[PDB]
Amino acid sequence: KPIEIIGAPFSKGQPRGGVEKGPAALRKAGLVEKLKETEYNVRDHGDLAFVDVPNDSPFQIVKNPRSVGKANEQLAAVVAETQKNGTISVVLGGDHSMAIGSISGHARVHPDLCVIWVDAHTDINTPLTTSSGNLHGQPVAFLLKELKGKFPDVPGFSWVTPCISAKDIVYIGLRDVDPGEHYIIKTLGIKYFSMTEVDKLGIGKVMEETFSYLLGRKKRPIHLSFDVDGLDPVFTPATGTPVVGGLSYREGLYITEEIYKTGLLSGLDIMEVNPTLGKTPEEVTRTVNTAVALTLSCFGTKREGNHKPETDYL
Amino acid sequence: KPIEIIGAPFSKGQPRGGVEKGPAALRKAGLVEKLKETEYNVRDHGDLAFVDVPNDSPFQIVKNPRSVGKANEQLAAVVAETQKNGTISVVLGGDHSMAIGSISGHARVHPDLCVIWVDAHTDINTPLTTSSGNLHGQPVAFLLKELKGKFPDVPGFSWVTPCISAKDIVYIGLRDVDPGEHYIIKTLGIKYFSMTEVDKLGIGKVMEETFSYLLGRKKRPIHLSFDVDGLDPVFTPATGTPVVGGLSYREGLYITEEIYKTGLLSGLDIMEVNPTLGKTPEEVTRTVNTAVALTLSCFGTKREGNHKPETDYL
Amino acid sequence: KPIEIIGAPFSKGQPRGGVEKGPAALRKAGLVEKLKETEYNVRDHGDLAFVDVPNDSPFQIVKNPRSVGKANEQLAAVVAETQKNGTISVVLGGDHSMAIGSISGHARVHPDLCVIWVDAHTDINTPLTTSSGNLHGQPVAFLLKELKGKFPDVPGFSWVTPCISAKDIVYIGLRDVDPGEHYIIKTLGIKYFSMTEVDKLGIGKVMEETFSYLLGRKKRPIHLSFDVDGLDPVFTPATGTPVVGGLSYREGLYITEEIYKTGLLSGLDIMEVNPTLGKTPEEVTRTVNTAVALTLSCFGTKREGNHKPETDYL
Ligand SMILES: N/C(=N\O)NC[C@H](N)C(=O)O
Ligand SMILES: N/C(=N\O)NC[C@H](N)C(=O)O
Ligand SMILES: N/C(=N\O)NC[C@H](N)C(=O)O
Ligand SMILES: [Mn+2]
Ligand SMILES: [Mn+2]
Ligand SMILES: [Mn+2]
Ligand SMILES: [Mn+2]
Ligand SMILES: [Mn+2]
Ligand SMILES: [Mn+2]
Repeated sequence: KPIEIIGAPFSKGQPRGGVEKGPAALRKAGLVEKLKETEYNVRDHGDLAFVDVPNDSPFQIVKNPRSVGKANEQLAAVVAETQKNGTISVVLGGDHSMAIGSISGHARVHPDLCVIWVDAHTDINTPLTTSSGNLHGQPVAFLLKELKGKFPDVPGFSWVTPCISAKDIVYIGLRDVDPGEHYIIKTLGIKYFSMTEVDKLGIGKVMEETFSYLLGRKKRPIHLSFDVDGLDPVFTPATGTPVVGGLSYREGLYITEEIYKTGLLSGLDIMEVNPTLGKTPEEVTRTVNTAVALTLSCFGTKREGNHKPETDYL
Repeated sequence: KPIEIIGAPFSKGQPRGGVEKGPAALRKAGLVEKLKETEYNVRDHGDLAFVDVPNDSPFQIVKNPRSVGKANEQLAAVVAETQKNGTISVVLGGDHSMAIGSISGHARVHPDLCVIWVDAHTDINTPLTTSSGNLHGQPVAFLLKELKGKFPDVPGFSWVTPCISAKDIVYIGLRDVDPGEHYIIKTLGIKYFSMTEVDKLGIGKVMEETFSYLLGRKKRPIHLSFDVDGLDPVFTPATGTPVVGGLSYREGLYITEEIYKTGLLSGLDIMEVNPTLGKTPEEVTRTVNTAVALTLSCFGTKREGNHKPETDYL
Repeated sequence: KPIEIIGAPFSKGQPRGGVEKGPAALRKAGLVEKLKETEYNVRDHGDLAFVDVPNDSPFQIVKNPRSVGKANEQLAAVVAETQKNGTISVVLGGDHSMAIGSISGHARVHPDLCVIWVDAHTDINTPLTTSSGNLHGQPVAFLLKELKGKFPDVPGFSWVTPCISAKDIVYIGLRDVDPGEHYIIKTLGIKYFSMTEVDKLGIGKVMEETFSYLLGRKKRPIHLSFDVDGLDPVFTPATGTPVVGGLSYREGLYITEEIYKTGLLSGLDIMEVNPTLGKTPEEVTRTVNTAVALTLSCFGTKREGNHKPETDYL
């Protein structure tokens, strides 16, 4: 199977500058070379060039709506094209707002896809329920069908078409959810596994459930949108919004090892890695390495080890 | 429901100076303001003034028996008064010796209450079985009925009346128990979940069992005495007696999240936070924030989020 | 039961200098005195003096084959002697290559012994499958019967006799296994619990299984070869080959507490503690203290506590 890496150096989804550098650090860490060592054909598409929308006035509270809307429109086009060609897309991004376009494009070719969102946050705030007009916290709100029309139209997002419903998304790693978002997830009946459920059940059972919930009836393409802040700050410190009590390194790789085994991974996003937020060079290296580790795990690398087929090492 | 915060700046329960500053730090961290943001009515009773007993000679090996006996007798009076008024008491303390009065006062109004003791220690040493006359390590010994008369009367504690039996107390987090204490818990048949049981079962099953054990037959008021050293030193470093291999921040909140859900929390003690034992300002901030976190969790804050009733955020 | 501590200050099993100092640090930490406080008879045999083989040319890729072959031949003799006298041997080592002699000696007196290998690595590379001639990574390859003759004879190891088969060894903590090793463990059908299995099952079930697997049919002597790098670098940082995502302190002690309970522990190795690899004095203290902790756990110390028999502490 073919893999296509698409760089999304975008940062207008949030305050902190630096996330746009995420793609370069991931590559510098050898992400592409390491991927080629797996059983997949790896093509690197390179980073997308985002045209800055001049005079991008804030829509009420939402900031840089046009720059964010246009950047995502371009990514969706690119992701649609590669999905079309039967490849698995891998979006290396800046902030999580780029999930709008990643999933949108993906849904265009695979409308029956389901989403597994690993994040300490629900990123389901609407333009009206946001304490900060930061779009990297409102991705899911633009994608959900049940949220269509529950908020004014935002400049730059008219091209967006609600592609997934509340029954096609599973959250894993919740621990910092705003009141509005919590009202929305409870009201819409969305399935989630906050840290309390991870502690209660154990990551093993959590994965078991998330899958029977999403794949039981029909087997369908899986889109994994991974917010690096889903892990505890001790593992992925160089991120804009760290939250203590996160998932551990082990649990993160478990998640990715299990998603790899289903053979259904069709889309992937590795977001919020901000190379400039590392208090020490080591904190950035730690974060980058872990993100690379998770990506490789999604594509075969097993902690129990790997060996090439048809090769007699004896 | 009403909540009453009662500060117990006492430190004669142990050798290390500083725990008496515990209450001030917890408040400085915004404990009271944050509590008010919950669905409970919050009233701060302020800190109690403890009259120092002059010429407090040590009873054999027990140190400051009179200062400790009188400080507790006073707290018990205060806690009994607030419980009487139908409020949930919250004791912010110095050392754990103050549990004698917290639980005693509580038991006066709710004689059928059960106790969940989160501690790396059993604190069940008797005046005769202590290697150190430190009273912060003998609280349970004064409260247990089965231990009544198994040790000489100590100056300043004649007012104490054994209010709970070995079947009404559950320990969680044990890992540093003295021989005498271990002889006592095994002999008395006390129920406990040391770290080995937490590892074996997982915190989820642990909570499940501690409730069927204490609540299976009758539903009764729950008293949670929380020794901060129950969590691992990596989480609550600023404490007088840290023990490696402790409960994690996640497990701590789980315990508190589950105790909140029962709707039975009737009394609470957040002890051993010693603001002066932090090797770095960060180590004290860490400890204080975690203690505050656990308290807020005991009263509703869920990691999955919370939203106000009757409010349509859309 | 008697315990015999045998120091193996050897370091030619790998490139990093310092592991030979492991035994001295372990003793300095009070390992011997603390052991004496247990219910076992403790005898310190002292450290062995290893005669350096001059002009020890590398066998193809394998380095210091003769120095390593002779050092182990001597240890095996010593371990055989003590096992003979009905004592439990405890090898405080440098690098893990010394497991060749520890287990070999042990097997001579107890041929039906089984092995539980806690390591982040499989240390089952053969002289032909190593990327470095480092012998600390090839111990199991010299001990396995199914690997006999699958590699050339190495200078200094002719005395070695394959004493255990693929069905008598269980690995716990795997996460860094080379392709050749992974081919070998899969091909030979060896039983293992890599970190993914630990995350999936939980350490509790893992131990349960390792025992029914190795002890289900017959009860036999247990040999525990503990590579300190089996625990996460956060716990045992002072080691030559640290690997993130390891077993936790808690899980380490669980393993040792469970092995103690079987009453079958017959041989033990506490390897790879390198006092010179600690970035800070604290990192070395941490590592040394944990290694001592695990050892004491193997011999009785329970986290729930301990009390001497026939003694009425009341
Ligand atoms: N970090 C983050 N999401 O990823 N924060 C979400 C928070 N609700 C906000 O609206 O800004
Ligand atoms: N820290 C602590 N309990 O909380 N230590 C208990 C120890 N048994 C002592 O008797 O002093
Ligand atoms: N550290 C370690 N084993 O313990 N490394 C094993 C690695 N296969 C090597 O062959 O050097
Ligand atoms: Mn996030
Ligand atoms: Mn996010
Ligand atoms: Mn304690
Ligand atoms: Mn205590
Ligand atoms: Mn190793
Ligand atoms: Mn090893």
